[PDB]
Amino acid sequence: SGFRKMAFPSGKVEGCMVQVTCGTTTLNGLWLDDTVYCPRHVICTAEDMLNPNYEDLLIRKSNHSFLVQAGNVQLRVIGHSMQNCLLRLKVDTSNPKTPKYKFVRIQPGQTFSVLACYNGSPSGVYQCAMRPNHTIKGSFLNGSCGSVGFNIDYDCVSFCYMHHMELPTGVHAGTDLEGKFYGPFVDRQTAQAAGTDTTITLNVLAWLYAAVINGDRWFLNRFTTTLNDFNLVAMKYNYEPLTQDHVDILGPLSAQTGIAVLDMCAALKELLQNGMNGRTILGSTILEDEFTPFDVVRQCSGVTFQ
Amino acid sequence: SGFRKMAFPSGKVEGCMVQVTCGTTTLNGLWLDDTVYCPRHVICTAEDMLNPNYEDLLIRKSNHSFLVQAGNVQLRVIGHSMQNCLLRLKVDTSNPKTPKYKFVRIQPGQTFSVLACYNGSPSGVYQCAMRPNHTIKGSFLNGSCGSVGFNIDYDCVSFCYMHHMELPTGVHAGTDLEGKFYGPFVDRQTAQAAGTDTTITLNVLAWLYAAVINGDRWFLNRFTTTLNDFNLVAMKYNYEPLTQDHVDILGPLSAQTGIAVLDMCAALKELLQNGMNGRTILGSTILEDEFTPFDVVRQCSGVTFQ
Ligand SMILES: Cc1ccc(S)c(S)c1
Ligand SMILES: Cc1ccc(S)c(S)c1
Ligand SMILES: [Zn+2]
Ligand SMILES: [Zn+2]
Repeated sequence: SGFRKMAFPSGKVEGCMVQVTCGTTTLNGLWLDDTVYCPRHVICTAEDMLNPNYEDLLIRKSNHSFLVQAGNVQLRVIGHSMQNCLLRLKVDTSNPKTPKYKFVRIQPGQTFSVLACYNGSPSGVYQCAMRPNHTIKGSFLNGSCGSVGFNIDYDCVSFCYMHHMELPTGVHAGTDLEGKFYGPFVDRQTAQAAGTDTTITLNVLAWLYAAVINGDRWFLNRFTTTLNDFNLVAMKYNYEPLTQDHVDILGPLSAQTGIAVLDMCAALKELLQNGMNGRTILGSTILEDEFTPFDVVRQCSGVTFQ
Repeated sequence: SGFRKMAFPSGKVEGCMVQVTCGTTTLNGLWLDDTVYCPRHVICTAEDMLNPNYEDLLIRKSNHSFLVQAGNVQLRVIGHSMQNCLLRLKVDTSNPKTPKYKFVRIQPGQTFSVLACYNGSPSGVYQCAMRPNHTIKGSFLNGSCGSVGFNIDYDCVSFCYMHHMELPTGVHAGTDLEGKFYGPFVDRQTAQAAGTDTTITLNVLAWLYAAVINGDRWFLNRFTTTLNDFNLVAMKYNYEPLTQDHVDILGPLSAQTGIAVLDMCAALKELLQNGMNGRTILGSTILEDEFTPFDVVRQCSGVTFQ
């Protein structure tokens, strides 16, 4: 039946994207009710970025220093304030397309959909995982700042990421919708770099369960393992240590497949020590760590192929 | 800067999805202007599928044998006809969310975005390539029939696929929006199976160009090759033969990177004969064939890293 990295339908978010311009800088903003949220560096010039003092740069702006464009309409700013690394612009109009929503700060290992945008116009959508090192391997070009990440539950959009910068290795960093950065990054020019990363163990296990639900059992084995013995192998292969909380989370998947979590860990240990011998799992030649246990339950059938 | 399999924003299509029920069968339909399009097998029962005569099964239905639900509203059918493998239901209301659109029959190797839907409610979006063997490796569960594939240019939605069935190997088959199947498949129960497939050479080359644009040149070499000598290697590795039309298509990418097409073919030939030696390209350990030259130009920077 297939297994794909799928994103949430993006319509509810497309209706919230606008363009924000201050001086010569234009980037994207998120328009919810009567507020537009955007990266605070929209107020900076290239030189400002070397050592910007945002409090000082901002007090020098007025409400009209900001130009907000929604589609083909101009929104009038009637207030502004800084909240951590974001600017909150109050506008004269409430977005009629505002969806039911909330702001959530996602945890490392969790996934979300990104709606890449330029000049307030959505251009593409794809799924990303927040890495343990607090970066995401997105696809972004100049002008994408302010693009957002989100999940959708029922008809409530949980916004969890706003894009702010690209690091030397080509990976990306940003904030939650309260403007607090994920990771130790800052919105200014420094020698900052992505720290060391690690494979998301819980997700790789979830994905092996997805492969079984979809009818594949070739990588299973007759062994079991202790959490501690598993972690000795995990440390060697740069996998996050597995905890009992992670084992508990895998409970439902374990029950749907009849495969005990620690027995699946034994299967993983063997895959790490012996490789995959030219075989594939769910079409992949490598162990995938960008699907959470939740993503698997969402996409896979509730009935294992058996 | 990253490279992801990204789909087109799905909003314009979400506003067109509805549910169509005939008897005990419910699947998805596409509502454009005053017409709803859906798989004709919605009129069949399980037994009907063994050897259905659609002309005979359909003449036995009336306009009211069909229930069309848009969100929470019931649409009244005032006409119906069969067009190849689809049903075209005329309804009493014109969709106010109808986007500018057109129906296109995509060619093998080309890509499109799929909006997976159930009960007329969009659940996810992902990018697929139409394989040379006319199937797509989608992610679909029971109830997904009628889900559509599309591309978006400017603000015109080009619909190119409607989902109808899953084959024994777990891959998927469907039709264009005139109801003609892609491939030799039929909407009934038979021993039909996906034919042999092949790697999409032109796309793998496009992707190697994307990797160079993004700053990576490790797999290049000092050799060149003739189209014929390249094809002898392609035949051995089950790659589609490269033609001069394919070489011409790669012209712009070749110019942006300063790498002659046949020299890039020499690089591919070497990658196929020697493997990738534990290295990755654009984060991948394998040669990717699901990005067209058009997808690359769309997502990559217009300035090579150099
Ligand atoms: C050069 C440059 C211009 C605009 C933005 S928003 C950034 S992050 C960098
Ligand atoms: C069992 C079954 C029920 C409904 C549809 S639309 C199909 S394709 C198969
Ligand atoms: Zn920026
Ligand atoms: Zn069906």
